[PDB]
Amino acid sequence: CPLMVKVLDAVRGSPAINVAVHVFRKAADDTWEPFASGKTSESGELHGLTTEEEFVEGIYKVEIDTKSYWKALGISPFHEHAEVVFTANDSGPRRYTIAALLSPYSYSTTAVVTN
Amino acid sequence: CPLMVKVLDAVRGSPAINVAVHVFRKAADDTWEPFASGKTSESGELHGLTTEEEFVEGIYKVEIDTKSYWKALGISPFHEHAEVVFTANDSGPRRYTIAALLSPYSYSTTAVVTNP
Amino acid sequence: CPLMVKVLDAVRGSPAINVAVHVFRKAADDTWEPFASGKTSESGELHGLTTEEEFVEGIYKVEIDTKSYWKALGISPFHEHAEVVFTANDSGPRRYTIAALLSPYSYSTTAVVTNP
Amino acid sequence: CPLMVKVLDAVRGSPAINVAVHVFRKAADDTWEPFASGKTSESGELHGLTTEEEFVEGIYKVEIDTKSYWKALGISPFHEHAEVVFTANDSGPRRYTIAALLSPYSYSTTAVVTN
Ligand SMILES: O=C(O)COc1nc(Cl)c(Cl)cc1Cl
Ligand SMILES: O=C(O)COc1nc(Cl)c(Cl)cc1Cl
Ligand code: NA
Ligand code: NA
Repeated sequence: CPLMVKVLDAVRGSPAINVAVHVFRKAADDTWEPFASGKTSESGELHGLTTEEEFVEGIYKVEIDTKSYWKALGISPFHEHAEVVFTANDSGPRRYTIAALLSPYSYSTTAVVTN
Repeated sequence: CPLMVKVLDAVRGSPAINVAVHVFRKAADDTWEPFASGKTSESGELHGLTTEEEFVEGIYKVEIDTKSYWKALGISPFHEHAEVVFTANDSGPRRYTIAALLSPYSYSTTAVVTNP
Repeated sequence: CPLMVKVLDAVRGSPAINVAVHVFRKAADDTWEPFASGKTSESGELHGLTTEEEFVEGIYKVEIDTKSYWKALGISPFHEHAEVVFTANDSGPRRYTIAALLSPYSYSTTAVVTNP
Repeated sequence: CPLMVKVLDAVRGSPAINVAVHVFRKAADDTWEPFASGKTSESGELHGLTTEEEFVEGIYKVEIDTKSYWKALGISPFHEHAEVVFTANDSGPRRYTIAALLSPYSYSTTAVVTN
């Protein structure tokens, strides 16, 4: 799979488990088209979102439903969600990992692109 | 000044200067309506986006145009921009600072919320 | 004020107030010599640690006592403290802001370095 | 292994490869005793540092030689190294992952403690 998402919890020092993730692809009319989605596993990871065939070049948005995650833990959060927007490029290494570290009023995201 | 944006550059250890910022507010029809925009100063700070009267309850999106920043410095970054989406003022007026720390393949964002 | 420390709380979305900070400087015998200390104010900022005359070339360690901060708030955190170690002023005097963003099991730190 | 270290590079969007990592344990006389060390793999990870038998409760310091990493890439860095100092506690989950995300003038570190 060319696209993986990993989510960590900075308050509990744990993977962020059962977090909803939605992936969108920018369509020609400039709107966001549903592309793939799922929920992070017990390791905070979401595998199997797409295939090499389907993951063509383009602009993609990964939406991490952080607000629901914190609410389920009884913790009051700031953001509605975390959004990661990037261009997939065939020249570059082949595999994309979108990692996010979550706190109630902050998040960090990085991209690990490898061959 | 109930909304301020601050942007730092993690590669240079400096304020991120001349970063374009667009603010949107979700409308009744659930689309993103333009609300305010500006560019960060020499200190990396963007003041004067809105007023207490204008900055009503709602869901706001702060778009930080990180790609245009890195590309103006001769660098090809990963993200198109950084998007910070939050409900504001739903327990009354607050002051929000949206801070962001930028690297070519990563960014952090945090919010400081104070009661005037 | 060539050295300033700023600390934010990522759980509350607020400045991290009353955070103890200890600064050390590596001595000729390669031990850490106490250099300055203080506590962050209501803004999360610690000013007045040192002077331009006193803040000479060297390797400095800024210890931020994150554990005592979280424990004073009734929380059991992971780290003992956050340590920021850097060479300073080796191309002449600079102004350093050491910023840190704190969560119970995580912290970020960045440096803003400017030329007076 | 109860202790793993992972290092990522925020400038290149890649694992931080061949980074030296030194682990120390605080001794009774308040000095730092060498405990384990190694270099991150091609995945940015350092496995096999210690064993359950040796990793007793105590205060540990993980030192990541970030300055040498950046110099080898021709990039001018700020920090001498990144230090992560924490108490190992037997009540807690058993496995500790110390993760660090590196930029030239900034770094983030988080702890993932799982069972
Ligand atoms: O630095 C500021 O004044 C506010 O923004 C920030 N604050 C901290 Cl503590 C970090 Cl690590 C990064 C940023 Cl961008
Ligand atoms: O830890 C991973 O496996 C990848 O994701 C991450 N990696 C690092 Cl280094 C930090 Cl500090 C945070 C995250 Cl979310
Ligand atoms: Na309300
Ligand atoms: Na010199």
